[PDB]
Amino acid sequence: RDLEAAYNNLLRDKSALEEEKRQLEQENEDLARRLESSSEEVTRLRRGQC
Amino acid sequence: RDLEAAYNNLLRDKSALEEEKRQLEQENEDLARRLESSSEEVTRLRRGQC
Repeated sequence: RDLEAAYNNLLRDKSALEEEKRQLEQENEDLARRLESSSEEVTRLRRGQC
Repeated sequence: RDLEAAYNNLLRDKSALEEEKRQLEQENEDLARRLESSSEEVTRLRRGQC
């Protein structure tokens, strides 16, 4: 199936990478939100304590 | 080029996805590091260390 097959094997790889990308985006946005929340806690504490 | 063009478009997509995944992995590690630093600063502040 040479060229047909090679195309279908690339479709499968692309789907695999797209899923990995989706996982990393979801995890990075969670980390980014938690960082900003931690940063806001730092400045809030410092405003009241330092 | 129907099949030939579709194949080459996928070659391009795969190459772009691999680079986006590496970028995302880099930013994942950077976010985790910054989040860990922030969390330690919150801990210091909560025990009175400005």
